[PDB]
Amino acid sequence: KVFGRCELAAAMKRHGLDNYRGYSLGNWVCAAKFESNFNTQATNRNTDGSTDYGILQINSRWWCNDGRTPGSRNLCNIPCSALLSSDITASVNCAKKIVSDGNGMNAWVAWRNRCKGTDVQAWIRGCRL
Ligand SMILES: [Cl-]
Ligand SMILES: [Cl-]
Ligand SMILES: [Cl-]
Ligand SMILES: [Cl-]
Ligand code: NA
Ligand SMILES: [Rh+3]
Ligand SMILES: [Rh+3]
Ligand SMILES: [Rh+3]
Ligand SMILES: [Rh+3]
Ligand SMILES: [Rh+3]
Ligand SMILES: [Rh+3]
Ligand SMILES: [Rh+3]
Ligand SMILES: [Rh+3]
Ligand SMILES: [Rh+3]
Ligand SMILES: [Rh+3]
Repeated sequence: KVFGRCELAAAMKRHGLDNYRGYSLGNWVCAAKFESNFNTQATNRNTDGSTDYGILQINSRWWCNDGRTPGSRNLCNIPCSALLSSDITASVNCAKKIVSDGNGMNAWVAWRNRCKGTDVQAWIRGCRL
């Protein structure tokens, strides 16, 4: 599913991402835009053989099992395919674990390079939140 911007904002808010670990909703929407273009089915192979999955491009190196990332972990205790669902629950729950792990949203390289220090509030402007 390809979310609308405000549609995704509303779902992220309902699932408790607004101000989670101090990150305002616009941070999460901006991250999703540049990670996946709001597409839950987005996948991307990393150089090390791991793969990023879903609207927040969660990596199989640490967070989910895809059966083809040798030596990797599954810290969210989910198949990576769960991260491709039209329902964003699994991605949100796993994102909460990632953002809590020490480096905050710097875990998402696209957030660090394209969202951090920008006017992220712009990403939720106009939405009935
Ligand atoms: Cl947009
Ligand atoms: Cl914001
Ligand atoms: Cl694996
Ligand atoms: Cl932080
Ligand atoms: Na894994
Ligand atoms: Rh808010
Ligand atoms: Rh708030
Ligand atoms: Rh990657
Ligand atoms: Rh890499
Ligand atoms: Rh496995
Ligand atoms: Rh397996
Ligand atoms: Rh399995
Ligand atoms: Rh649901
Ligand atoms: Rh839902
Ligand atoms: Rh502004």
